[PDB]
Amino acid sequence: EYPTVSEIPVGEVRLYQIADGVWSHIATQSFDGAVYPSNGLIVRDGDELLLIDTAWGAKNTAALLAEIEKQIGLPVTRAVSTHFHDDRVGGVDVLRAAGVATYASPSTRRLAEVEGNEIPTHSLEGLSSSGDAVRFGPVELFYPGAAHSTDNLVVYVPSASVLYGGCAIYELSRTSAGNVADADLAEWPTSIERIQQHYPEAQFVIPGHGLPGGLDLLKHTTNVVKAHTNR
Ligand SMILES: CCOC(=O)[C@]1(CS)N[C@H](C(=O)O)C(C)(C)S1
Ligand SMILES: [Zn+2]
Ligand SMILES: [Zn+2]
Ligand SMILES: [Zn+2]
Repeated sequence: EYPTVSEIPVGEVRLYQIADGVWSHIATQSFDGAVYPSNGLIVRDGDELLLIDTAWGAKNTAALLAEIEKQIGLPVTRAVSTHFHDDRVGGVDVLRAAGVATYASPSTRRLAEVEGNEIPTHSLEGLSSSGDAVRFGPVELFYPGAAHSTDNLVVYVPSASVLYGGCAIYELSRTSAGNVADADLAEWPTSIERIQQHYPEAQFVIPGHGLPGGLDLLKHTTNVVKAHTNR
């Protein structure tokens, strides 16, 4: 039922409805000789939509906007990028040209600039210290501490008990650490503990890549990170 990597051609974007007014968006990209899936989120905010993360590149993000218009038919008015990598900000310029207001923490905007990646326009305040949470429209944004990257945010949809972990959370089928070049391996398990403590009621946990599950994905990610640490 959830679209798997093997079922989405590069260039196309699938929407998967999780709850009333909550969808995930799924895209793919070929990278370094393999094909990877990538998740983001769409949350209804009255008669508008909040987007979480691009669809990993300009072409996919243009397709994402077309697919949202076709399937949902409400305007995407704001988008938040949850860290500075290309699977989260790549496509920000597309969103901006289409009139979407793009947002990220000041730490994400800085790291994207250093990396030469696309830079969301607006700066989200109130997320600079581990454990910080702010409401943004229909979601809560939470900075759990450094993990997959120094700047990674997670997103919670209280009306639906959906926790979007982004790339700080691994799918169960991923048993080796991924891209950890920008990670804080030492802090990542403690950051995951903060997520668990703040969102114990979550019913649907979405990783940045791959299949959703429950809160077990948090301990799974800790296990994989610790294994990599001891490599
Ligand atoms: C575009 C370069 O790549 C990325 O933007 C990510 C960011 S998390 N890196 C991952 C990796 O290198 O494994 C990935 C799953 C391919 S997506
Ligand atoms: Zn990343
Ligand atoms: Zn990623
Ligand atoms: Zn596991």
